[PDB]
This record gives sequence, structure tokens and C-alpha cells, in this order.
Amino acid sequence: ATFEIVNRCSYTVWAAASKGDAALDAGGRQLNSGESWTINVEPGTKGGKIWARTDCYFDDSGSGICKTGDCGGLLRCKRFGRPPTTLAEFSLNQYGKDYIDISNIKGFNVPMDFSPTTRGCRGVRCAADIVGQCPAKLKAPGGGCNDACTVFQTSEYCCTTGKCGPTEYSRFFKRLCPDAFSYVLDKPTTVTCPGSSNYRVTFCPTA
Repeated sequence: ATFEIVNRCSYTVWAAASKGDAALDAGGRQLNSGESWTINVEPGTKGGKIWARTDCYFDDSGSGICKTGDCGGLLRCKRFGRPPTTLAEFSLNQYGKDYIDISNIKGFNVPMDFSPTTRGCRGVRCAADIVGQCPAKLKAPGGGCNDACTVFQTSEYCCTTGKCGPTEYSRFFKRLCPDAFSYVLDKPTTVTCPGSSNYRVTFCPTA
């Protein structure tokens, strides 16, 4: 499957793509404002994620640091990123269908649109100014708006037992972005697409 990752932000982002235990394609790349990076994701990939990282520094060997979404200091991500990270999540060719969503469960750093480039389903978007409106206690000093589980580490926010409800914090993410997961047990906003669809992830789709 092809994913075109487009940076429409006015600032540079370092895109990342991983399935948690391995990189997807090269795993990461710098995208200056307006740049597009096309990756190939193997059919059948389950639990893949794409995210943006901000304010990165990398040396000649691809080792460094990012203020949001750092994946163990690598330019080329092999693992998931450090919150806060708005996430494009996908599972491909699962009994003939693809499943996509946007999640704020690990916080939000950059606005995103995640849409198919092929026929048969709608896209999802979370483009509200969550960082600007972020509740004081969730603001991340390095940038972004943390989820409550990251900040407070309680069974209720992290849904540790699988018995949690919405919270004042999850409702904030849900109010600004109804089409994104706001907590682990949120009413799913997953979209079913035809198996083997192709996609585009756009950072800052509106600004």
C-alpha cells in the first residue's frame, strides 16, 4: 500500500512510520513545509502508525532528539514515539478490509487529515487548535497537549482494567476533535476501507 505523507505546516516536521517493533519503509524523514514523502507499507500490516515529530536535531548518523514524538532518538523510527503525538493508525488487509483512524489517546502535537486516495471510504481529520486550547495541566513544556494517562498515570485515564469512562480531559479532546479517539474506550471512530486501499496523511490540512 502506498501512503503519501504531506507536510502542509509552515514549519518542518520529521514524519515517522512504525508498527511498534519495526520501521515501516525507511521509518522516518524530514519534511520541510510543502514536501511530500511516499512510503510503501506491506499488505497485512497490523497496528501501523504514522505521526509527526517537531523540533528535531539529528547528526550525520541519524541519531538525535525531538521535542514531540521522539522514537528513541532515531531519525528512522523502529518504535513508537514519545507523547504527545497525534496518531494516524491503520491495520491493512484484515479479512479483506483496511481499518483507519486518528487517535488523541497519546495526546496531540500536530493537526492531521488521514484519507484514502483510492475509492470506497471517507477520511478522518483532527485539525482543531488543540495545542492553543489545551487545559493548563495537560500542556507539554516541549510542545503539544498531553493525554491525561501520560500526565497522571491513573487506572482511570489509562484504562488499565478495561473499565474506564470518559473524563474531563478526554472530553476536551473529543469536543475539539469528535472524529478522533479521545480515550481507550471511546465509541470507535474507525473507518472501514476496501482492502489494499492507498492513503494520504496530511499534516496541517487547514493551516
